[PDB]
Amino acid sequence: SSSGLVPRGSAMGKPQPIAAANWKCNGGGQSLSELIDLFNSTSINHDVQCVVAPSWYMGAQAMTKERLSHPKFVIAAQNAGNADALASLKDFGISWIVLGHSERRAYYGETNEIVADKVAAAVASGFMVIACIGETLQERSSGRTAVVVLTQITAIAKKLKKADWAKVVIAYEPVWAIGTGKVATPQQAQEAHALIRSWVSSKVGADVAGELRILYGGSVNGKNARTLYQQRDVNGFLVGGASLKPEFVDIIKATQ
Amino acid sequence: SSSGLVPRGSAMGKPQPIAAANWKCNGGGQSLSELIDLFNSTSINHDVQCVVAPSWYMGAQAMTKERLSHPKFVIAAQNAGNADALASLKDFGISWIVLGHSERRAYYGETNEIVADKVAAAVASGFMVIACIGETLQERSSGRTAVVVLTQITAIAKKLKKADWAKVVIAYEPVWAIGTGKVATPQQAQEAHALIRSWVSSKVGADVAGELRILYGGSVNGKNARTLYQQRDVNGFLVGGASLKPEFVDIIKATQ
Ligand SMILES: Cc1ncc(C[n+]2csc(CCOP(=O)(O)O)c2C)c(N)n1
Ligand SMILES: Cc1ncc(C[n+]2csc(CCOP(=O)(O)O)c2C)c(N)n1
Repeated sequence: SSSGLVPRGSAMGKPQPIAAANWKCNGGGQSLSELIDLFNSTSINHDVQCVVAPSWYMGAQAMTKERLSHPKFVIAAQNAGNADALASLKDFGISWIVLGHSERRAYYGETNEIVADKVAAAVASGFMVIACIGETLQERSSGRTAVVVLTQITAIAKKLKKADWAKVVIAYEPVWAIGTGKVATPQQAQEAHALIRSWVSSKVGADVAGELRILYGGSVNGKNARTLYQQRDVNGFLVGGASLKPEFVDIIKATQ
Repeated sequence: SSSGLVPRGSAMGKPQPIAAANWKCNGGGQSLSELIDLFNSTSINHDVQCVVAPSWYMGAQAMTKERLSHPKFVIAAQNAGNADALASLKDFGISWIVLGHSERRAYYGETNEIVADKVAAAVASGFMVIACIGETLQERSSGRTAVVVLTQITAIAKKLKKADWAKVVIAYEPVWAIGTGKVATPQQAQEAHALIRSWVSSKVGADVAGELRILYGGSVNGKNARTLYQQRDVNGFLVGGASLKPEFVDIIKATQ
């Protein structure tokens, strides 16, 4: 009861996009300062939630908490943590967390149970959690992706009640795309994201599933972001390498 | 009752050196493979325990567990973890862990209590733990080092019984030396290490204190390692950047 005079122009839809930067690996306290100068000097007119994930390493989070002021940016913790670690995070007004592969993989092989526990402990303390799931290249080559991907989100979901999903973001980031220059095709991304959503729709709720954001991560850059975002089931990006460059702004723009 | 015919030639002494490589930041599954080819092809004749800490990231730990065979090398986990994470580590025959700054600092400011808990949980599952302590540049400039350093190890110690120290290694790595090219002078290192040992001697036992290894970490490379190791209270090195280069071999040799 709220369309125009004429059909369409689209079947979506689409929750609000996120564009997340993970600065886990950078030792340039200076250029980072400059980056967030760029970010601040940057007019983002559409509805997108931008996230920056600094390390303690070098300037990093201290610099960011101080010098980043843009209204569409929040700061997230990387991993985290103990119950003390969460209590500490609250104290410093950090309310987002990125969880995923380190956690699943740090301890020599698929500890999804740890991912699930961490996501839930976090949601339980009121955090927004970006949860990452993805196959390895081996699992991809052997056509195990669908099984692996579902296994991972089933784990995360087991520890959550329907209402927790309000605070959950999913990042689909295949391990073979991380730092490798091998990004998923828009068709791959769409496929996996669609799979994930169909799972959430069925097992949690269609209500929840349409509101859920599933970000794509893995070798996203200025070039490939738009075509990727075009996909029906992509709601933004988890970005590592290119997040440390002025092109992150372009990754953000692609999210419109 | 076991000297030669003639005094000296030294007042030490000195427990067995460690030379630890932390590969937290490297995306070159190929060159790493080559590195450990170099490490394997490398004859280390003296008593030194070499440690390599791979990430899950890229090839990394999978590659290392497979391809590293040298008898004087063990593999350590980076951080870790949950009780599941430790249980997982045991399963894969990983028996060493590096804990420190991420842990103390990940959650926006000095969570030493987390470091202590983690070190003890680890020692309790039978792990060798390399525990890192260090001031920030601010704390250094303002002459707060002694207070900060002691605060940190006092925390670690609180959760340990005298016999746990058998499994504890201390890494003194000032945060201002990490990835910054600003390494401690041999005199700084000696000072801090000496402080730490005097603390352990007094509060834990002189017995324990002389057997304890305190490694120096922070911008160690082929050039500076020897002069550093020469110091009475330095028992080796925690090495990040230069550990990813053929010069790590030289850092190892310096430990003789
Ligand atoms: C707790 C935790 N720590 C780290 C990670 C890994 N990680 C998070 S951001 C990013 C995306 C960009 O890579 P690229 O350089 O290709 O843009 C990667 C692959 C995780 N999933 N969970
Ligand atoms: C759990 C945990 N994760 C990470 C760290 C940091 N970190 C460990 S190895 C290394 C030494 C070489 O730096 P450089 O590049 O100067 O040789 C640094 C500074 C810690 N203390 N605890």
